[PDB]
Formats: sequence, structure tokens, C-alpha cells
Amino acid sequence: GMATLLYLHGFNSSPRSAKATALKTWLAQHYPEITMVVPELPPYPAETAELLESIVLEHGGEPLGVVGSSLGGYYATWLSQCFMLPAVVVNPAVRPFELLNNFLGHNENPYTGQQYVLESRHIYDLKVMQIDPLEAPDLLWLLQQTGDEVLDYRQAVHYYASCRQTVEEGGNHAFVGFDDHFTQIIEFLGLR
Ligand SMILES: [Ca+2]
Ligand SMILES: [Ca+2]
Ligand SMILES: [Cl-]
Repeated sequence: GMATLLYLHGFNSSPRSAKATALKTWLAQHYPEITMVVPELPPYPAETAELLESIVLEHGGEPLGVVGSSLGGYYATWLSQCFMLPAVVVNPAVRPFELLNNFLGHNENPYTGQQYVLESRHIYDLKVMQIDPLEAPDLLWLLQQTGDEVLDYRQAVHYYASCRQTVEEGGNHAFVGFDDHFTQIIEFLGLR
């Protein structure tokens, strides 16, 4: 049983994302005692929730912290507040029903090639994982760049107002300079 970092990728991303790979390589070099779990998330929110529950069951006997990017940050917030886990959320989607609206219909993940159909019922499924009000804001750290061209940064800054925040002017949705924050991330998550 080791401490574990759980990384949650964004919608239509994958575990081979640049951020996930950079963190996995850095963690293996500097903190090999912290294992990294990076699941391939189903596109269907109800099924993502069930998979994440099984991961928390498996890893909950040891320190466990979550990092999530974009929609992965929305899932990380739900895990944080439902399972009392610390989480760092990176350019998170806080109104994901608007985010996923333009993924309705048939889709193919550009990383993995998986084909899937997103239906309106899936968006309603995502809404049930919405946390409002935040009951344990001390468990969350928002990392946000104002230059995010996909999401309006102001939504996250307001939603996470009672949490630790690092808001950087400029940047983009992919989050520039993610690696500059890695030691502070492991410290916030209680894994160091
Ligand atoms: Ca573990
Ligand atoms: Ca579309
Ligand atoms: Cl996303």
C-alpha cells in the first residue's frame, strides 16, 4: 500500500495526454513511492462515476489525491466532496452541461479512436454529480489560466472562490507550464 495520485483527463482526451505523461514521468523520477493511476474514462458520465468509485475503493486504504483537467476537474470535484479527498483542478469545467452540448451525437475520440454516441440523457447524468454548495472547500485547489480559449475562466474562479486558487494571466486551455506546480501539487494532496 502506497500513496497514490489519481489523474483524470478531459473529455475526448486520454491517459496519453501531455499533462498526464509529464506528471507521470516527473513523479517516477522524484517520488517513486507515489504511484500514479490514470484511467481511460468512459465518455458516458454515469459509467465514469461507477469506474471512479471502484478506483477509490481499491486505493482508499492509503493516501489518495486527485488531479483533474477540464471535465476531469469536474469529476475530481465530485470525488473530492463525496469521498473527502483532496483534489487539484486544472482549468476545470464547472458548467459541463454547456461544455458537452456540442458533443451531442456521434463522436470519435481523436486520441483513442473510440466511437460513441452522446445523448441528452448523458448530459442530465453529468448534472447529478454537481456539487453545490461546496461543503469542503479546504480540499480543493484551483489552477486556472485566464487565456483559456475553451472555457470562460471567470466561472471556475467564482465557483471555487472559497478554495485555494492560483490564477495566472494568459496561457491557454491546455495549461502552460503545468510542470512548474508539481511539487506544490504533491504537497497539497498530502502525498509527499
Ligand atoms: Ca495506493
Ligand atoms: Ca459537435
Ligand atoms: Cl473537457
